[PDB]
Amino acid sequence: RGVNKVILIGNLGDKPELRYTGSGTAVCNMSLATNETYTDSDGNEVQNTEWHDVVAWGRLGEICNEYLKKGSQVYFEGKLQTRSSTEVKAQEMMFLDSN
Amino acid sequence: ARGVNKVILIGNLGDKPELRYTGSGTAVCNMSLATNETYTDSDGNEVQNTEWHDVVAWGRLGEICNEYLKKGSQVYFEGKLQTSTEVKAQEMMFLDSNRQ
DNA sequence: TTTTTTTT
DNA sequence: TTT
Repeated sequence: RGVNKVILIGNLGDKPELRYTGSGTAVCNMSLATNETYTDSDGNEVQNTEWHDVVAWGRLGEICNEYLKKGSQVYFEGKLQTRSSTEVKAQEMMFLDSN
Repeated sequence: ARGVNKVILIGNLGDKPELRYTGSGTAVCNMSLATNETYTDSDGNEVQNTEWHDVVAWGRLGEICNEYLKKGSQVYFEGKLQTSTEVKAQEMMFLDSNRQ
């Protein structure tokens, strides 16, 4: 009855932080920086870093906590949602950090 | 691009769009959009999940939103996340126009 | 806080 | 669905 999709490509601001709920469900909280770089009206470069709170639950949360490092380039697809603040609940994750 | 920040929403406004102007006279339109999701309970019961989103449209797009959108209007939005967290609308489609 | 009409 |  509705579409709620978010797509993010950027780098992690810090190591993923894995926690567990009272019910023992894995929750992984992450900060992703998407960088927009644009020259403005006076030919002056301006860098505008957007920070995003990304949340991964269950297996995906633990996979993220295992393989993702501070500064890792990563693709995320998920839902927009607000809880407790506004966050992206990850549904898909793709490593873009290969060598 | 040095990054990808893309948001896509289909939903219904919860209220009339609200348009205001900045000190520079630039049109700013704020909206509240709802995306509904329905699933089944542990007991198999229907359970509605609703997410509300603050959507902002600037300039001409902001005026077009204020001009055609109303309470309950079904609408497609496409934009970027900005953080208070907001979806800045870059693209909009009125979905209650050509339904059949 | 507030939205949803045939239909998954 | 869920810190």
